[PDB]
Amino acid sequence: YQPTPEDRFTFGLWTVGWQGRDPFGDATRRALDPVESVRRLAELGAHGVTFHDDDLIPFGSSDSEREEHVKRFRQALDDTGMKVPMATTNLFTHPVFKDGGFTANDRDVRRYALRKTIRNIDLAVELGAETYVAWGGREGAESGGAKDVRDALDRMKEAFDLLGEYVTSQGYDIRFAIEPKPNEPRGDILLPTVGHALAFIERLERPELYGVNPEVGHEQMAGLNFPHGIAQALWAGKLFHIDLNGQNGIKYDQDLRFGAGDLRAAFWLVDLLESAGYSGPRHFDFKPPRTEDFDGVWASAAGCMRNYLILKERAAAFRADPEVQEALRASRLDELARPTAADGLQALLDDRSAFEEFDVDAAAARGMAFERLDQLAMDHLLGAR
Amino acid sequence: YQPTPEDRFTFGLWTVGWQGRDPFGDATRRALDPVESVRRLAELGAHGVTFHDDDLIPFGSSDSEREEHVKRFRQALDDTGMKVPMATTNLFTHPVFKDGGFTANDRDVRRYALRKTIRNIDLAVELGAETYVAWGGREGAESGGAKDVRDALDRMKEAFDLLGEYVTSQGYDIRFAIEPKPNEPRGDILLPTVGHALAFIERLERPELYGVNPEVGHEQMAGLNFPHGIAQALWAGKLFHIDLNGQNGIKYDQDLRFGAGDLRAAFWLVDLLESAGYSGPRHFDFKPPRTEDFDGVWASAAGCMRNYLILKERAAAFRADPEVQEALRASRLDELARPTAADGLQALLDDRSAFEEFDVDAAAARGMAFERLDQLAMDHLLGAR
Amino acid sequence: YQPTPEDRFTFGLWTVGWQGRDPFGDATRRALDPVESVRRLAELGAHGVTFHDDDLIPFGSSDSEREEHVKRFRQALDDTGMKVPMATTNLFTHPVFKDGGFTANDRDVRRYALRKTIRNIDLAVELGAETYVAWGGREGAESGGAKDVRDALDRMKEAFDLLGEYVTSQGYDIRFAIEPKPNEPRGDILLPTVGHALAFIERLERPELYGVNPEVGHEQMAGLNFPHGIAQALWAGKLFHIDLNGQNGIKYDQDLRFGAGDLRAAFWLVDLLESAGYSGPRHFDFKPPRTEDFDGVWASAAGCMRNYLILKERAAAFRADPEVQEALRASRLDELARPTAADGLQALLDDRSAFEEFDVDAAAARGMAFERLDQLAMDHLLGAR
Amino acid sequence: YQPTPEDRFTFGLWTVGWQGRDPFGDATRRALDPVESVRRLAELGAHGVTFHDDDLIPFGSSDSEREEHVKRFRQALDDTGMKVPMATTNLFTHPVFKDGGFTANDRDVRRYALRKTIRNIDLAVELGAETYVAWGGREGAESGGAKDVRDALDRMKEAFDLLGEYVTSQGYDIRFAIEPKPNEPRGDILLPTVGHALAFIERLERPELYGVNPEVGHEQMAGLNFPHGIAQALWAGKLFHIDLNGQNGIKYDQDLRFGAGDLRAAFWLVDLLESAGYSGPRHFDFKPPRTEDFDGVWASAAGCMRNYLILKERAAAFRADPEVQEALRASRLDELARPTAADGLQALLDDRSAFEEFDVDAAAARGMAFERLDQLAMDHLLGAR
Ligand code: PRO
Ligand code: PRO
Ligand code: PRO
Ligand code: PRO
Ligand SMILES: [Mg+2]
Ligand SMILES: [Mg+2]
Ligand SMILES: [Mg+2]
Ligand SMILES: [Mg+2]
Ligand SMILES: [Mn+2]
Ligand SMILES: [Mn+2]
Ligand SMILES: [Mn+2]
Ligand SMILES: [Mn+2]
Repeated sequence: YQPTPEDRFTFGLWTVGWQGRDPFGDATRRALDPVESVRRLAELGAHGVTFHDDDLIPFGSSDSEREEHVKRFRQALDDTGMKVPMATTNLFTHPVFKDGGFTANDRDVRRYALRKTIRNIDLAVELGAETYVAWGGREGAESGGAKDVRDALDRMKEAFDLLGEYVTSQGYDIRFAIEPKPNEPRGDILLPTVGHALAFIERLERPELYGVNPEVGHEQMAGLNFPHGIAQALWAGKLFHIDLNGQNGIKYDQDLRFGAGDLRAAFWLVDLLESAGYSGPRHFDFKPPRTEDFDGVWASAAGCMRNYLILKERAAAFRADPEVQEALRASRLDELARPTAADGLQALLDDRSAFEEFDVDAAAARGMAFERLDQLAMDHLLGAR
Repeated sequence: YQPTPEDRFTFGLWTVGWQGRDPFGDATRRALDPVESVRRLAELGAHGVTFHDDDLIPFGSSDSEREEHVKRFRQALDDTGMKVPMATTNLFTHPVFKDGGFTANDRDVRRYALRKTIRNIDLAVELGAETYVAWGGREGAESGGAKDVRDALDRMKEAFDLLGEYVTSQGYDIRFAIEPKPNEPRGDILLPTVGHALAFIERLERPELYGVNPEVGHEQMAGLNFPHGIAQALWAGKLFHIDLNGQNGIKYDQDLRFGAGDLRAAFWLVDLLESAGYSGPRHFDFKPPRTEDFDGVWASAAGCMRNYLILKERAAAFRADPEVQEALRASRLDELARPTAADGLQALLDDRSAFEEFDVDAAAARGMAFERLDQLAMDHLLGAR
Repeated sequence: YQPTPEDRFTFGLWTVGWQGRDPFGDATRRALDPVESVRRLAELGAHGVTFHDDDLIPFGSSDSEREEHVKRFRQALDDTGMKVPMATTNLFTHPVFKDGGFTANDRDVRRYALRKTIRNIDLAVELGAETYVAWGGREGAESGGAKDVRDALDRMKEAFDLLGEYVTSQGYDIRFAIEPKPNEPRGDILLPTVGHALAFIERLERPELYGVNPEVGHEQMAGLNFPHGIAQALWAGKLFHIDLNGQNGIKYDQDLRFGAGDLRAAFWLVDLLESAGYSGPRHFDFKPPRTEDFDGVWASAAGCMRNYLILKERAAAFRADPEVQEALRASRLDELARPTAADGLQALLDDRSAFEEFDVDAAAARGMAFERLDQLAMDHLLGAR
Repeated sequence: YQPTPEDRFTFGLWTVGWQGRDPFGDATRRALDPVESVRRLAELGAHGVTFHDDDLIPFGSSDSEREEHVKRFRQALDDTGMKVPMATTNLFTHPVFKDGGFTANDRDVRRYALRKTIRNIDLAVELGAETYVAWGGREGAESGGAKDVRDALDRMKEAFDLLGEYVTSQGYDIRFAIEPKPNEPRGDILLPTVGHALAFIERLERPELYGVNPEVGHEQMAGLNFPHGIAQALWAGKLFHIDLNGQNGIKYDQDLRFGAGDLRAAFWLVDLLESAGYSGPRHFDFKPPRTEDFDGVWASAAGCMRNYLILKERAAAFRADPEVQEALRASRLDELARPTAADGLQALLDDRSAFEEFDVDAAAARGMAFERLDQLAMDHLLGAR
């Protein structure tokens, strides 16, 4: 289960570089130079790295400082063969964004948020990024009167439409991916789930430029089924990027390494991504727990990739097993994939077998055989076949 | 706070008619004749009632029995002046729907589900319903291999497209409203939130025919902010109907009377519906707790309406209070409603006040004054002004 | 991974006998004769069965009917070698218990609840049960004024004290196990967690007679860590019995087969029970999903036992692996088991190495190595060593 | 609704002094001098303040610096008439406590945690504190193998027993209050609820010295009913202190001002504290949201007290209303307070009215009238009587 760059595993600078500060704790690790992170990740078999503007260039840097930060980072990529498939903007850390970036009540802040974003889009394109993520972590409210949500969505659409106009004007090939989260740091965050983000995209001027960047932990913070949400995103042709990690149910955003948290959901996620032929980066947005030293940081990062590869093997074995294939037919997964009424509306209305002469009791008596199918899945996952 | 039919309050037959059976309990009340429910609800000041096919006509009824059930119900409506603004299909109770209706793995069940629905659409139109609700409570899974979600969404779209073709073919004016729920009775239900339902509608052949019917308790079962979800539905022009009740957070679907559960969320919901000019029914999908006798049933129903009217008064007082209006300006809710960049992209790029000469520290130092605004809201709600 | 009676696996009659009725659904399976359940479970390698009074003897049975039900059940036990290690009372199904049994507001209902319980204690002893479970599923409230909780706890203590007096008076060896659940069917249930039950027991007249019967799904409905709660119960010497199943986080009580739901929590639970030498029944309180026919029922039951045995193997391998033993020392699990201050208070106060000369920075810099340890655990669980 | 010191409202230095740092955000406010906080709080009508050691004396202070910090604080108390009824230790911020204080795997850290605590107990006594709180926020784990919970509870008991021995040895009158929280910052925290803490106390050497300090938001993070937990604490005679705030269900610890979050739970809490005659401080552990400037900080603090006083008035009016008193009798709250079987076990066994001649159907048919009672409560809360 050794990863290589061909596996497309990527990591945010802010992941392995997390110093361990939490709402009740000071840092437990020294800051990492992005150059060292790129080197260590490459050694582990990563394909690339991602960044917020402010991860790569400290906020408030002069043009000369900016140039040097980028130069060193560029050299690290060149030294290792690492890529930068995605980048994003920090519109959440600085106190100016305390009520949001794109949907701040203050109009001057909204305009600044757009300019900060546009600056980093140019840099992302320079470094070769194909996807530009937007996580509106500060868009939302703690109280009901503070944020008129219809007005906020008007502002959010205005912002994304302007970004689309910008990339079009420059002839950039980059596309946007909106990252939903239901809460934290705001009491409620706007576009809280994959569904809300997908719906919002449909109202944009150029919807083809926008997809979703769902995160395992985020959908799980709403108690939702992450593989189901990913399936709906795939169904809509909008899974532009994905963030992999672990989460134990409904609580603060844990950002455990992938495989941790809900292990079976991780299995079903990998099964879906591989079956569907998802071809984007397998990106980890995780935090090595603050209990760890740097050796533990790299161990945790390695574990992300290892767990993906183990689950990949087991899911493939599951789908390829003739006994499982038989069980899938027994449970009528084949029938689920057949149209309900390709014969058309009038034919359905005229079909007595669909109502007048439908034996409901006989149909009801037919077991779904889902438990046997699921125990085959369990046996494959655990290597107990 | 006395309701009258002008207030548009409606109730499902299955609400006040709930006999009190739960997953661990037998019935605590006798069944109600729909005729008596219509009379008692009218006496309380309700505007109308809604029904599943199987609430009004016992499953398996002959044509003669069906005719008599409808005749008696029609007479009750005529005797009281009650309306029927919405109807729906029961695609969840009968064991044949154990794996779903529209997305059952068994194709014969999917076809039957469509025929059962179509039959009741005709009846709904006959009784004057303007909205036809679909709650896919059995669409989903307890285990990962049982349901391929992309295939299931293909089947779900096929079903809704056929229903749209049907209403179009008959020249009916009725529109559809999809009701999301995240779980229960299935381990995970497809289209689990308002966002997922909105997104799905965009992929239908005739999206203009479909909106959402969100329920307070359902979105709260995912820990989501219900007023926020309703705002996004309104923003999309898709709030075709709404179900009002109460829920205490993340647990089984409680169906408490409206006002119970999250009281402040109820306040903000009423504030939003009234401000936006929502003009549809104020429908209660609640269950008087099984502790209650029939006197308690009608008391609980009356309380639904009373709480709506109290909250309406307090929200209106809040919005009309000059002190609140001043606080809203102090918190820049006015600025939130102004376009970010009506001057356009190039103007924004050329505007030094948006970046090069933006004083981020001065902006950051400006308090939002949200706590004072929220305490004014609290004071209005509690009648402590 | 074939179970035999030596493994002490037991099942409730109401588990495999669940007909599939849920809050939105009619039965999907015919009722099972307890005699057939005993036979089928024995064939699968079960050790025994458990019952509520009303599972074994239909409510309202005459003395002659009662005698025959017991006679047939006795014969099934004798035919199979099955045991009955635990029994319990149904104080939740009948509408008389709509506000509770032991803590019903109506005093006559409380007295009846006690008499019903006492009758079944006699039967449980006759059939050889060593543990008598009490799940107060109806003890609680949907609204704040309905239940004064201090008064309710007074009544709950009165009830349990009387039961203790009863078993003492008869010279029975049977002990009680209180089963916590946080909610469902009541909006909030009294003694909602293992902790609350443990605390309550300390106020009983004869606390030695009472322990807990925790259920995996129940603690998980509060988002709690089930292995942690079981550890506290063991620490207190109060794990008299346990109910095993699966649950996907915070929602309605799913009662999935053991191993389903939170797989890693199942692993850590088995690790703890085996390490601690828990010697009681491994009891499954689960429901085969209503999608299943009878073949699926027995498959689901078999899966409960299979998953326990797989996890047992993997946990044992984990603890026995010299590499894991080294990692445990690296993470100072050995130090966690050593007293903090066996030298005593004055020695600690006088020890400059504990404060005045404690190098906090050096201590802080020492990584815990928890991620490497956890990936070894993951590798063992998945059979990827 | 103007608070005065007689109302016993207290605030932590770290509450109004929170600079607004969160897991995704830098500070939005400057640090407050404890002297200014004491003055501003007194002006608002507070009774007193509380502190962690490190809130009052910056970590690493020399003896001379320590003396001056205390001197200035003492002068502020004297200038205002403010009291210090409670103090606590910071065993969570410094990286040395990354795996805990009292239950750190490293024994040297456990010993240091005890010495740090003991030092501050002396200071707390000097400043007049009657209660010493312990919140073990770092006691717990993110992964299963990292923490053997039985061993950890052994260490936790050792620590609390030593603290008890210490206060006894000094003749101090101060008592301890253990503050539960289910998670955050650790993935799972030990003693996660009021119940677990109560149970743990019973195993201490001198249980009379220890009670609980429950927090509204903390119990709600497990989805539990806070008034119910407070009732069990009162029932056990262990409510030594309480922390008041607001929380919107199951998510990160929000620390909203009291009254925010679950408003009806706040009502029922105040009703219980006032009815029971809780005589300790009404302490607020809240954070003014980081959106706020200093004016908003004091507004938020004032709102805590205002909401307590409004709810106090409404709860008192509810209990005093003859119509409510009649409704309480109708719902048999009086019967709930009467012993079930003061006649004794044998009398109950011999009482045919308790079983043989108990009319279960007649009892079952009696409605509880809980909905009418609850709407009276709603009407009182909203000032709609
Ligand atoms: O390449 C991709 O990522 C998508 C997934 C479905 C087919 N194409
Ligand atoms: O009539 C309605 O319901 C919608 C609400 C927004 C404006 N029109
Ligand atoms: O036999 C049992 O179940 C308990 C477990 C710890 C040691 N004895
Ligand atoms: O004074 C107190 O706080 C406790 C409350 C119940 C009676 N005494
Ligand atoms: Mg992310
Ligand atoms: Mg509904
Ligand atoms: Mg159980
Ligand atoms: Mg606190
Ligand atoms: Mn995250
Ligand atoms: Mn509902
Ligand atoms: Mn259960
Ligand atoms: Mn808190």
